[PDB]
Amino acid sequence: REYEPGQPGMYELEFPAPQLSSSDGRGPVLVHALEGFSDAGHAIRLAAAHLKAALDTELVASFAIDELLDYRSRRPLMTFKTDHFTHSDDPELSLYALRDSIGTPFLLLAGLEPDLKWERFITAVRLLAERLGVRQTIGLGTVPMAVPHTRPITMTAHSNNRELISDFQPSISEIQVPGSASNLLEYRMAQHGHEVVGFTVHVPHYLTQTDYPAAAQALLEQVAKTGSLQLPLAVLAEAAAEVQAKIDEQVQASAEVAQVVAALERQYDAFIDAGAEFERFLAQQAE
Amino acid sequence: AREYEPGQPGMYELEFPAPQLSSSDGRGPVLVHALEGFSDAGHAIRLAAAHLKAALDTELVASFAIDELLDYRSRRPLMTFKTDHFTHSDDPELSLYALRDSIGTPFLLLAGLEPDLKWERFITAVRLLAERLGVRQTIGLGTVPMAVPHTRPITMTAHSNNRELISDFQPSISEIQVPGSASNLLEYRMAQHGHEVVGFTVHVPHYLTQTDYPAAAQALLEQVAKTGSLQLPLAVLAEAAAEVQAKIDEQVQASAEVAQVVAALERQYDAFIDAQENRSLGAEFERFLAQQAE
Amino acid sequence: AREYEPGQPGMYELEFPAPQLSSSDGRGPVLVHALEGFSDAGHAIRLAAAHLKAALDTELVASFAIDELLDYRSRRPLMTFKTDHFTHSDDPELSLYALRDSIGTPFLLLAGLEPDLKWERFITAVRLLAERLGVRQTIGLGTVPMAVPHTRPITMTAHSNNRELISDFQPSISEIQVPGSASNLLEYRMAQHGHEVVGFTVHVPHYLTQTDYPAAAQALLEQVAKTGSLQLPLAVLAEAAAEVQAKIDEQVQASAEVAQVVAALERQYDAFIDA
Amino acid sequence: REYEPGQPGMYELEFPAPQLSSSDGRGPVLVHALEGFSDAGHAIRLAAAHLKAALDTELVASFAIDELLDYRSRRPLMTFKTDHFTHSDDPELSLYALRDSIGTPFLLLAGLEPDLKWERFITAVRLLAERLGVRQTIGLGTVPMAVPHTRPITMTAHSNNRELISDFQPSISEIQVPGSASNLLEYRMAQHGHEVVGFTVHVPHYLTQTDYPAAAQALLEQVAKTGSLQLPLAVLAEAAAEVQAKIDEQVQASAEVAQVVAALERQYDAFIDAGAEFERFLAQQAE
Amino acid sequence: AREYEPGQPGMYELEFPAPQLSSSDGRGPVLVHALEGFSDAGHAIRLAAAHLKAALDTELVASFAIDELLDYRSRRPLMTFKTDHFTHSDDPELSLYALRDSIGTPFLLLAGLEPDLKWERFITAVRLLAERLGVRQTIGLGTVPMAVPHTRPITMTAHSNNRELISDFQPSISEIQVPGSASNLLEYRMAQHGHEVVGFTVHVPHYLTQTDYPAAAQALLEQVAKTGSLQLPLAVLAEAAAEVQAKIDEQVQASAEVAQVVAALERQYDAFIDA
Amino acid sequence: AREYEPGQPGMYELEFPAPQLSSSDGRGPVLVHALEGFSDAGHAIRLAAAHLKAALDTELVASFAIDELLDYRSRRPLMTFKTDHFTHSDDPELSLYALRDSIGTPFLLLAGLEPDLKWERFITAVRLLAERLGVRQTIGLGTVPMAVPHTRPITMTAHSNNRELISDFQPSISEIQVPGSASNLLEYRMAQHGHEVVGFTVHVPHYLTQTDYPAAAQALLEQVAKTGSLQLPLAVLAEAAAEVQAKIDEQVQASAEVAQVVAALERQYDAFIDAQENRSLGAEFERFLAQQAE
Repeated sequence: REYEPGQPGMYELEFPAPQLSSSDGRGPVLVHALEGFSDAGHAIRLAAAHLKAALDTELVASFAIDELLDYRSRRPLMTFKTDHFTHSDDPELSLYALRDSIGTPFLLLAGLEPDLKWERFITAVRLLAERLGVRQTIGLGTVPMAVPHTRPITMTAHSNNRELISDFQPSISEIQVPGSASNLLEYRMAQHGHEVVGFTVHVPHYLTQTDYPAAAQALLEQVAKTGSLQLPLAVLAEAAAEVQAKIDEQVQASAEVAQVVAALERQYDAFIDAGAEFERFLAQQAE
Repeated sequence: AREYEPGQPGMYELEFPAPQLSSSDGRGPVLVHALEGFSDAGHAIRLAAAHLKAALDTELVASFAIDELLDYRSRRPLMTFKTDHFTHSDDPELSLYALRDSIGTPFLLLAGLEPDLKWERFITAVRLLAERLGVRQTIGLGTVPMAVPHTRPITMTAHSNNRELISDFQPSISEIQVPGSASNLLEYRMAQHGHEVVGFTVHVPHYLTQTDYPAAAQALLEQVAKTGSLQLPLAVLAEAAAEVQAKIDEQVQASAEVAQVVAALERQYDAFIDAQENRSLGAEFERFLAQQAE
Repeated sequence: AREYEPGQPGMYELEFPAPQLSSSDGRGPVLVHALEGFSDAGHAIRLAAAHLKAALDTELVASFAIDELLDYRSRRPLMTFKTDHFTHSDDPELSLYALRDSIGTPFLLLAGLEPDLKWERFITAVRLLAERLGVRQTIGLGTVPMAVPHTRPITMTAHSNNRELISDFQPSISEIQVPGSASNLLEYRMAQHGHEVVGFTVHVPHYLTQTDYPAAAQALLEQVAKTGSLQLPLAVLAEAAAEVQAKIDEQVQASAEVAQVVAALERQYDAFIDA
Repeated sequence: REYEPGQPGMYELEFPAPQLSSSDGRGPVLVHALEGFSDAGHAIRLAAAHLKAALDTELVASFAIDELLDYRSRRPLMTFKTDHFTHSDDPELSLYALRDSIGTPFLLLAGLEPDLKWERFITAVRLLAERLGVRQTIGLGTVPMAVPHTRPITMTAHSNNRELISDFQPSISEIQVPGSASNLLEYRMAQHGHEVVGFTVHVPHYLTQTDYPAAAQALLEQVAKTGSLQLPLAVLAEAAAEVQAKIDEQVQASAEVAQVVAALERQYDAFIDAGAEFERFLAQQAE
Repeated sequence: AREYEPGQPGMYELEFPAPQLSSSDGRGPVLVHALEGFSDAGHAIRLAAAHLKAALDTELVASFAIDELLDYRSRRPLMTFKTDHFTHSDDPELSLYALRDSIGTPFLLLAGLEPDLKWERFITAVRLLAERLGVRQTIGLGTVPMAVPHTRPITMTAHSNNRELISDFQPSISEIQVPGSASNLLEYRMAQHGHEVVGFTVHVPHYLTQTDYPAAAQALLEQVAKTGSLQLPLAVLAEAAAEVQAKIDEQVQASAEVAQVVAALERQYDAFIDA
Repeated sequence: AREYEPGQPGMYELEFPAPQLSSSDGRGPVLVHALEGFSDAGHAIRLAAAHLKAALDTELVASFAIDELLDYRSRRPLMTFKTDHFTHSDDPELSLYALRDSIGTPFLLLAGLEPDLKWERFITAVRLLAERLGVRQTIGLGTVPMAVPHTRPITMTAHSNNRELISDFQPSISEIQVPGSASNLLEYRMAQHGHEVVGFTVHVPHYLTQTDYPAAAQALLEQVAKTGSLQLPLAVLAEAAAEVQAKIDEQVQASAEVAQVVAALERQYDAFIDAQENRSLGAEFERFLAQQAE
């Protein structure tokens, strides 16, 4: 009986570990992208998927999703063809090693946000990140906002190093937000002296429950910038513009909708001429 | 020093040893699975499992660790309170039973709550028990609410990885994506490992979804009997079905509003019959099942 | 070579050693349980537990593996975000504490979040610790919303497997089925094993449900003191209840609409009491 | 990952359990035969082997010998042919179900006496015996004695039911003997109200370290008698007489040896004309 | 649903709760360890431990999983056989006890068989319990055979990481390699973690090695009392030592051969002491 | 919350991540195993493992749970006692190391005490690590005392499941039964799973069995070097061998009694050579190895 090494009931290591040292010889960036907390425009799913599809990807550790998942809250999708079941869409939670367009290795934590054992999960992710010499941890988030899809995508950034988010202008005072595994990971990681940064992309609220690839693009572009990675984005941008074109059509068809969007454009332009909405929208998504 | 009952830690205890499970002809047992928590229209799954256990000789083979697999705050156990103190708790079960039909043919019954947690580990344990125990066929029970009258023959959607086992039925489905269930995933996983599986999803009038409808349990069991080659004593359950059926007619005929809903359904149903009949010379399933799955 | 803290793995670590838990009497301790997540009108269960821990000498006896017991996606712990980063996480706790009352009588307090998972295994651990510690009586806390005004005496309902402990209450109830809570199930199971159990359910005006209402917590603890023969120092809790009470009376005289609503409840409460 | 049911680190159940009910419908007898305590004439090994060879045998549970064995005290024998290893003699510890000559089922616990965890082992054997309805537990033992191979084989019996050993005449007062897993099993089993009996066969001391099949025969004959089993002994008796013939030859060849044997014959005959030696011989073997 | 006793699985069950282990002083308890299976001349380690448990108030604090720690084939526990059946098994124990001395000062005693297995994991458990209980000093017991007569004062050798605790002894030793014992390793590891440790090794006439010789046990405990500032009641132990002593002197005057042997040892002992 | 280092509970901790173990040519690492406690004539196993770890760049890959695998009362750790207190404990190790030879070729070294307990579980863990890590060849080290002089070339008995790997040697053995060892059983188990294995058992003069004899360690390592295609820096060990060799001559030439024993051996040895040589134109192994195995 062969025991596949790792941490029992948490993760299995995939052998062998990849090489994660750069040309300059410094540590990898770690990007985390967990679904189940706030998935407006399904931006997090699409961002992770693209990286995996568009880049060289190797499994480093697969987490014990079966021990972490509430299957009755999030039932796996099954396929039925005529008179029998033909496919099961199995949930995943994994740590990947990727290489960017000039072969710079980085790590990707992606899959379902676990329902259970956040602290054991997060301690495990940190230990792995430390063993692999992670220099910077980057989290992805989305949040619905009263913004149009016809104006540039906006984004709130958070970090424990103010130099890392100097391109941003914080419009938030002390607030209380529901926790996510990603946010708690970011925080626990910070309590241990690791450099963390996260980006929460703003998605028009009427697009909350559809694929909005542009949102993913914005996140990934920001990841490229902050982590010194070169990410092949063209296919995502292509898909993003395709969806944009289709959304324009559904609006220029319904006089009702267009006013809603136009009204949002008007308001968008006012803010540019220069927290509580963030708190209300996150709490709704967290349920 | 302290006794340890054998099994799989954190998954099930065996009631060792298990009874003889082979037929007079050396053939292996049928395995029936009936789990509540996915879709329970007519409470048909609970009723069918309860009837088998009540009407036939029943032995425990394995107790699953329901305490390890249940979200208690989503499904709080019902407690009885009498004046000033608690008198009873409805305890959740998840068990594998050995039964014998009316002529002594052994078979297995997996019944209780659908788990919230650990479906893969759970399914593997069942698949491993079924193999150890010689299982030759695995039959799943299901319900789904549908726009059909209680006044027309009970219909049913069959599935199997062997078409001969369901030649009596006319596939009313093409490709669809439905929320998975422990029972369905068990059936799928079982098939992936070359086991023979079959499943019956009975149709319950949507106006009867949250009530006891023994007729639907009887239909399921009558089907298990044909497919499994079992003789199942259904008399008492049929009696209950009839009694309930008569209460529903009385109730529907006392409300000209519900009397119309029903009459309308009878119309659609006869028309779908006639149409499917003449053809002899899907989205409802999805919308309704996904609705319950929440 | 690596230090392992004693307990029941996946369920609790003992804070070893426990304090002494027998009185001069030699009699066994009372056990109080106060779990949140079932019904928390007025936040009265959190408030009552927090007060006991703040006003008395408190030592941890056991930490329950809350990380093994919690559905984090259902109860996302609150995080504090200030400007451009996270400054705090509201971390969940589930603990068994040992306390001494105002004259040094020792007792136990089980407090924290109601677990989502493993109720039986949890309840067996509590029972086993209670037995080893010689628990003589087990007292449950609860709150429920009622159509009742804050300007009338605080109602509470009692249950027990021993009718002599609740002789002061007039049970206006008879057979019902209710969804269980970890606390309710703890109480029932204890009873099945012959332990003496009692519980108290305080009634909170429905319009104060999602508010700190210390008066309800004070009411609960007053009852614990009486039933458990404990001397509990409630001065500071009572000061807070009065503060809160005063501000509510104020809201009432400030809005003619609000005043009428409350007046209407006073009429019902007064009507019901004659029955 | 399939978990083979049983008690982790102790035994695996072999499926399915056999039928152990008789014609009269009463429980099986359980015979235990453990090697490593006192194996004069290798009588215990040979007794177990014969039953397994001569009878229908099915595995019920295999114990976790790898968790119970001191491999450096009792190294498994390996076979080397010319320039490589060709075989490993793997240790075993098993519960078997057998049928006697008229198909009466009984149980056999046989293999190495474990070095470790006697109490966990014994609790496990008892639980299994109770689940299977064992009515009587029968232990096998050997002990070297100053007796000849030319006189009938003698045997001490012990039991918690005096009726079961009425054919015997106890020549022992209160003594202290080193423990064996078999003896402790017998005792623990008795403390729990189970009917136990054991037979310790007396083996000429100069035959301690050779196969003396007759000793096995005596034990098995006694087992047949006490458990109401019919055991096909002819092959064992054949082998026993063969060995007897060879031992006669080694003695009628050495004037030295023969006097030793003759002297023992003389003493054997005196005792027939009608504890501390038992204590001295057992303690030596137990090391 | 099934009751689980708290501890470290596969290593120990706590007898929960422990007694109080701090003196009126508030000072921490002394820890004594007395393990058998390394060197047991005179059975002095068993005897000393047995006496402490018999003469003082004794409560079990932890039971070590002796069944997980013992090689039964090396140390076959004795069974009693009377006529035609087994009447008794001498069951192995490995325990941490809490004791009170003659004026109520609490202390700890680790006693039983030296384990065969898992010394590090064992030693870490002992250390962790000692720390939690606030152990202030750890005292080891040992015996060795020597060519020395029973008619001369009982010699004993001492070791410690603090030379002030053994200032009364004249170390006639210098670098040697010796096979470790669980007790020796416990002591060394404790020391590595900054705990204050001391050990005592009593010397037993080689001709009394496989005999109960209570005088040696009494000598050890007298030293524990002194080093640990404990008041131990030894009257009954001393009575037994005298009984045994008297019977040995008797054997000596009864056999001219034996008397000469002992006389010869008296000459050597007396010769050595001048050095 | 508290950190958990990955591995197999109760068997080994990984030092994660492991170094690169592939050669400049994509080829996998050689695995060398050197375990003490079976037969340790000349202390040759300990010495050879110690030299590799001291002379080459060494990284820990896995620490085995020696505390779970050792009988402490059979092998008590040596402790140093200085006047009145303990100053040192010789702690037992059982570890899997990654090393690099003099040109940077990575290889693995398994070294430390032969366990008393759990050989199967232990062996499986090693076999599973070797597979995960790409091992292409497993080389075992051994000693056995033999009637041979320290004054003649060191001989050696080779074994392998590939004859080409040991074509340099002349099998001096037919069928035999020897007490098993963890190293031997590892080699056997490994072969059972289609792995390439080889093993060298060096011959130590029986009068040198309980002393350091670095020559025998050097011979072993020189062999690992040929078979494994490794460049091993042996200079310092050779120096030690020579120094020890010169002390033995001095000592043997100062005792005309031992001078004869040796001279007698030289005679037998030259005769066995000449005889085996002319043939070109077993029980000792058993009796001696079994003797040590106790």
